[PDB]
Amino acid sequence: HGTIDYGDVTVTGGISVFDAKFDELYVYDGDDLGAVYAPEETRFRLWAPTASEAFVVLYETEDGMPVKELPMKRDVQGTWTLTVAEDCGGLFYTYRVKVGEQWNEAVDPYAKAVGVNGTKTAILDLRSTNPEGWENDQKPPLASPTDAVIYELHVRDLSIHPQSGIREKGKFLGLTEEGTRGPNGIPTGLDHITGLGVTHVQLLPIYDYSQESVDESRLDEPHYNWGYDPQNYNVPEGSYSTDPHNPAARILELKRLIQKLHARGLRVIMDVVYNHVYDGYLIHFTKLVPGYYLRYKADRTFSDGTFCGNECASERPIMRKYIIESILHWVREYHIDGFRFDLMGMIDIETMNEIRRRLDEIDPTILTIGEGWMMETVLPKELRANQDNAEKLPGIGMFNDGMRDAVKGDIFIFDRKGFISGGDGFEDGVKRGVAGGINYGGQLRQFAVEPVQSVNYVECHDNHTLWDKIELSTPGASDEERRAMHRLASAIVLTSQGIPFLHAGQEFMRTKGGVENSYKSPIEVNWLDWERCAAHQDDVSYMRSLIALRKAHPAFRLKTADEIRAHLRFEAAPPHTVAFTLRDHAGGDPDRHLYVLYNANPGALSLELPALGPWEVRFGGEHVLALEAARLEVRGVGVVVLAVPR
Ligand SMILES: OC[C@H]1O[C@H](O[C@H]2[C@H](O)[C@@H](O)[C@@H](O[C@H]3[C@H](O)[C@@H](O)[C@@H](O[C@H]4[C@H](O)[C@@H](O)[C@@H](O[C@H]5[C@H](O)[C@@H](O)[C@@H](O)O[C@@H]5CO)O[C@@H]4CO)O[C@@H]3CO)O[C@@H]2CO)[C@H](O)[C@@H](O)[C@@H]1O
Ligand SMILES: OC[C@H]1O[C@H](O[C@H]2[C@H](O)[C@@H](O)[C@@H](O[C@H]3[C@H](O)[C@@H](O)[C@@H](O)O[C@@H]3CO)O[C@@H]2CO)[C@H](O)[C@@H](O)[C@@H]1O
Ligand SMILES: OC[C@H]1O[C@H](O[C@H]2[C@H](O)[C@@H](O)[C@@H](O[C@H]3[C@H](O)[C@@H](O)[C@@H](O)O[C@@H]3CO)O[C@@H]2CO)[C@H](O)[C@@H](O)[C@@H]1O
Ligand SMILES: [Ca+2]
Ligand SMILES: [Ca+2]
Ligand SMILES: [Cl-]
Ligand SMILES: [Cl-]
Ligand SMILES: [Cl-]
Ligand SMILES: [Cl-]
Ligand SMILES: [Cl-]
Ligand SMILES: [Cl-]
Ligand SMILES: [Cl-]
Ligand SMILES: [Cl-]
Repeated sequence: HGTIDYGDVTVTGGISVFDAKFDELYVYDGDDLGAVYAPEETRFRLWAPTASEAFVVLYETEDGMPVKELPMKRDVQGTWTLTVAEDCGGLFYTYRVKVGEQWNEAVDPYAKAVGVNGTKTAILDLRSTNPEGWENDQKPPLASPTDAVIYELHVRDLSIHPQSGIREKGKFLGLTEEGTRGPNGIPTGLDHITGLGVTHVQLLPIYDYSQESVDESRLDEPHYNWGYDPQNYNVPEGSYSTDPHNPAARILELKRLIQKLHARGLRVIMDVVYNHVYDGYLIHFTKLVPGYYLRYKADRTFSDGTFCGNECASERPIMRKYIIESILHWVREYHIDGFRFDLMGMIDIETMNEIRRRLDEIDPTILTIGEGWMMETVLPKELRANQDNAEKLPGIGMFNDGMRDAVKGDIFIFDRKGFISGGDGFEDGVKRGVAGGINYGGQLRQFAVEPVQSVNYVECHDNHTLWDKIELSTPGASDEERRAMHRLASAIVLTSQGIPFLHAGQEFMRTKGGVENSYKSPIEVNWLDWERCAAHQDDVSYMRSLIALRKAHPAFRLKTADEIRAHLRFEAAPPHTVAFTLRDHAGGDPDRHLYVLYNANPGALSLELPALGPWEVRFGGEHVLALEAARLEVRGVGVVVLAVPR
């Protein structure tokens, strides 16, 4: 790691990078940070207020020697500028700065293209990376965040299994391949995903993550990482391209993926990690403006509330500007439809609200959700964009961990049961999630003001899969009993108010063999196992039918808390069950009333129904012995949905 020199403070009039006054002096507001390319000329602008000198170093190859070093001119508000009056396309560059007594060299933080492993900025005309027809790219319609069904997927997981039937395994283009087949001829890849009826694919880190995680020059050797180690925020990851050495390839191929998903009726959500960088000492931010872009404690050490070594200082204006302009780059250049903010509680509220505001000016249907966990940091508590402050973050969804733990049990105490597995006293936790996490009434309240702020899930890339958690918490159960519990958990997600979220492979009871944190586990742990999918085609169809049920019934997708409080009623139900009605054509539902039973009791039950008319079975008939319209006879763990028709 070596030495960080925070600068000769005579350069900044005696004002240290750590002084609050620093943020009055050097707040550059221009829209031209980075390289602005033209065949006529390329203009460079670097923000580096503490540097006493700045150079652009030009390279001809991603690994070669400098062919030219050009001094930059000190400009306004801590920036440096340089105009090169030639066609610079095909060249590579870095910045070299003198900060204090030492010289540092770094990629452009505003890099839009890079060489292999992201060690040099690539000069490229981005118009030459657009797919044929990109100008006519249109998004599938979306009337409400509550109409989304999110499918969380890793680009490598999707296709790397040897029987995936996909040619470009591990690559962006692997998800553009249509008509791919797996074991016994089952659909795989894109056709499998569109066939489920999900609406959004949420992609694990597709920005450029560090060479320490996946070495893009050694892709012929085994490799795997989720990618939560950011290196270049504004350029795609090289290992998901067919040629990481061609700066244009990863850009064109990601746009091809997005174009194809849109044409097949899918939207794309990008997992973004603005809360930390791969290495606080080696990142370009620290080489160019040490002390500014990352958060420091009072003793001038890194704040490490991410447990990754560092936090980004989103609350400082130039970093706030950086994050916002990065998001807008992904929206405008790549047509991205949403963002999932990793450790959103490490980002400040003003930054999150300005992001939401800027996106609403472009397209309010663009999704913003995040991990709103309550986590310590030097960022003051009232500024953290987390669940405790959700009242201050309108329109931003947060993962509902209360609902998650109530349904499947404590994710950190592996053997602890929850609602689905026969634990005691989880019914109110499930009810709170059914109501969308809102202040429904009495003890049924969580953090959400509106149901658009609550993302419901029982599986994601983190922690055990739902199947693996059920296994660890039900040692006395058979796999057939656990499969019923698994199906019930998925049903709860898809019939609760709010935004439903599925982990890729949940539809076929994805297992990681009990691995809790698979971020760098081999592909054998992390792949979408298309053999298991072929053995679980009935479970896949069950998930497809659940998703179809939610789409057929807008009563499950109410947009406002007032509607939920006026139409959702919890009914009398015994322990280890939850029952509710959605009354009076809620949300424009075609049926007059719905009744939903979550039955975690494996035995036989006779239940009293509210006398609202001639109930009929709509879902889960396999659990129903009799319906008297009022009394319901059920047996076995699972969901039952009844309706009173119009
Ligand atoms: O269409 C009217 C239908 O609507 C509702 O059914 C829903 C189910 O309650 C729900 O479970 C889901 O059904 C899935 C099923 O869970 C999944 O396993 C798979 O089903 C397989 C069966 O495993 C298999 O035994 C066989 O099913 C037979 C069934 O035994 C027989 O009684 C009769 O109904 O014919 C069926 C086949 O046509 O094959 C199926 C298909 O592989 O896939 C199912 C569909 O995704 O979703 C249903 C709605 O789609 C009502 O609850 C039910 O009463 C009504 O009959
Ligand atoms: O690289 C240093 C860092 O690596 C490891 O941290 C990884 C976590 O173990 C891994 O689970 C993942 O954590 C992220 C979650 O997946 C994400 O959804 C959210 O909760 O934020 C987490 C951080 O962004 O990725 C990280 C980073 O690769 C290792 O465990 C750390 O101790 C180590 O400092
Ligand atoms: O040391 C880094 C850490 O990274 C990962 O931990 C993540 C959890 O796996 C993930 O569930 C989430 O934890 C939050 C809970 O879900 C929530 O209910 C509440 O308890 O807040 C938690 C965060 O404080 O996020 C963490 C942190 O990224 C990885 O899985 C760990 O193994 C690893 O230790
Ligand atoms: Ca990379
Ligand atoms: Ca909104
Ligand atoms: Cl759908
Ligand atoms: Cl690869
Ligand atoms: Cl907090
Ligand atoms: Cl328990
Ligand atoms: Cl809560
Ligand atoms: Cl058990
Ligand atoms: Cl019976
Ligand atoms: Cl009616």
